[PDB]
Amino acid sequence: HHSSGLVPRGSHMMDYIKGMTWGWIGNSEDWRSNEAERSMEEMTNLAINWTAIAFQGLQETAHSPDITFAEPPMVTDENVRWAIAKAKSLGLSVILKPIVNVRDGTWRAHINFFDKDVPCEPTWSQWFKSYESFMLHYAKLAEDTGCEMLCIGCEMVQTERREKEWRDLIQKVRQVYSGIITYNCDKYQEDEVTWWDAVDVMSSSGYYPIGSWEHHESRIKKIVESWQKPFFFMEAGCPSRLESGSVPNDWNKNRGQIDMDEQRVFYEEMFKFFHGQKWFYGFMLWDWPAKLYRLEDASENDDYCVYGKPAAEVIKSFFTSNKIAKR
Amino acid sequence: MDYIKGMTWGWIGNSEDWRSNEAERSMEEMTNLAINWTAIAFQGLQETAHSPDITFAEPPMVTDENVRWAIAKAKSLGLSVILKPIVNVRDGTWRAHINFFDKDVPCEPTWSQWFKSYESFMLHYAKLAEDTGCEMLCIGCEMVQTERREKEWRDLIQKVRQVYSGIITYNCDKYQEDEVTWWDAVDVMSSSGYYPIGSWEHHESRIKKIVESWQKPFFFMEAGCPSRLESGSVPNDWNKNRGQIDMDEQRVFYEEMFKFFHGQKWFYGFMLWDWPAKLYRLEDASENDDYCVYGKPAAEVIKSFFTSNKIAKR
Repeated sequence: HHSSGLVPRGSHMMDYIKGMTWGWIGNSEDWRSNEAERSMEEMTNLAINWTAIAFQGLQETAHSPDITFAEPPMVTDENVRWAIAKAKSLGLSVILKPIVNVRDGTWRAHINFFDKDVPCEPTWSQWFKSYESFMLHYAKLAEDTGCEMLCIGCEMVQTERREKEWRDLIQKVRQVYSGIITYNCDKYQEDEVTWWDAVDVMSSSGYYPIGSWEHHESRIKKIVESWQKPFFFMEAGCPSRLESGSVPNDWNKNRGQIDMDEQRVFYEEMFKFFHGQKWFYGFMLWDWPAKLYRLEDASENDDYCVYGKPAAEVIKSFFTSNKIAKR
Repeated sequence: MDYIKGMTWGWIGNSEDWRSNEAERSMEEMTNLAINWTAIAFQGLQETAHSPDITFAEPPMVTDENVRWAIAKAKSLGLSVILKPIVNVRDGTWRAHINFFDKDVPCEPTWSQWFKSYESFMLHYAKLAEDTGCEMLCIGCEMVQTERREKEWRDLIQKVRQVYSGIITYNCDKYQEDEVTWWDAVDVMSSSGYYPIGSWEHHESRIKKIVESWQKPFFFMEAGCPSRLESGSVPNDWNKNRGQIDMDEQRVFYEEMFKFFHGQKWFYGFMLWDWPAKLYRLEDASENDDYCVYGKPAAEVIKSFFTSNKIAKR
């Protein structure tokens, strides 16, 4: 079967993740471009050994049950096979990360249905069936392509209390995908998921503000030791924007207000407190686009991407450092 | 507790409509339903279902003078009043989805922020209800994804009791009568009785058992059906089959509802939904797709019920 502690059972193979997310938001036209190959090749100069191939599925509202995927403008299955194979050809292990977004712009963490099944109303059973179709489609692609890990959800905060349905989904994923399973909880939520034992590896979105990282190392260490599972950050990063380090999760904050040093300071602090601890298994950073801006435009770019910015050198020196390279 | 023979007036609560000459004519016409109560209903607004800030009494919403007018006009017509302030969401999301994380997270909106804003909204109107002598205050409507916040609901009710001495209800949604754990904190239980054609005998049995488990008075704070094709299958769905007129669908809904819910000693009647501040012309009624019964067959079902042997006695 599957239940295990600090190491996933051998049949599913823990590696220290030195990663960068690639491809968000998952647009077929961007992934099919020439430019996509150049972008992924450049990403390898971060001295990463993993990438999360990340792309969206879509539902209309936070309270609608039906998820669409693999229809324009979203990635085709061939686009996904290409990205996985390209990453493996560059020496990377792959986390496949299908993420549901909401067409009306609502953050997916608010996706939610009534606790009670009411006749005229959308139900959890309807949404889980649609979510299962989406995730099992990509679990089968992950198996076919040899992805080392599958992330079965991201920041789905207002679904996490649905423990029986998450465990049922996981059992269905295990029947079609034989690699490592993680679930990416949101910032601050590491001790709030009741079903961590059903996945192989715990992970979170480590969007902790400047000045908090020492506190969160102590907090997360205790949580991870209580669960006896490997843990890593499935997202971590900061836009190169004025004050972004106070709310590094806020992708809409202070657009166009450039601050290279804010991003650099965020990364220096994060690596100062989360490095080689034996209970900790590293970083899947956020993020790197399929269409990468020119190097000459980097100093005026406001994105999470570190290409051409001082934070990139903090990342490379951390990932190539012996203390990390020995893990 | 009175037996409520009621119609809701004033929704959605637009100052310009309520200050019109037409508003007085509308409310006077409503009295010909042989009602003895009205719910004066109007909106407050928040931006999204996960926004903490509620705005009220700012254009285009009702002024406090407009609310004092509607309550006094209703009382001058011999009606007891339920004051019903209802939060809506500017993006169109149904208020039943208003919700926040169970965990307080630093960068995120919190239940404490939303309940502080909701308290300011509801206490403003609770004080207006006290000042104007409203017989009842409805402290929320169909707030399904806030009902589990039991301590915060009880805390809000304790504040409301300090400023309002009349009857308090909370209006739960359809099918939710057994799901609210804090019914004891209000005086009267109530729900949105949007039960489909063919289900009323079942729901009478279901609701009787719930009400007898609590040993409190119960009535419907909303009940009604648009005069539209197949609206009786989903009488809550205010957006269903717009412009597809069916006067008989609405009549059949009302006949069934009154067949099963009438004079039971545990049951305290109906606040029907709804009647606008600006009422269409009688000659336009047969082509009107609203919940309003004015000029339609269902109005005669309602009048004959509210004046009937079994009901006039309660």
